[PDB]
Amino acid sequence: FTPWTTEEQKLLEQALKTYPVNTPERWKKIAEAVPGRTKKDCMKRYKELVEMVKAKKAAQEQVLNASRAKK
Repeated sequence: FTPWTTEEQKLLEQALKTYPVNTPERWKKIAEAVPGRTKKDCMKRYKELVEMVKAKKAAQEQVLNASRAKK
């Protein structure tokens, strides 16, 4: 078993946007899109992605707030 490799990860990246969370059969279709990786890994990974991009954008917005108005 390897880490999140460039191919298995990109198959996830596209499958997340091809099949939304609104689809109850999302990860079943992502099983066909992403072989050799389990759906629990695909869920955990996807969940990390959202938390990280939230933290970045929020921090960038605090830097924006600081440069927009002085304290």
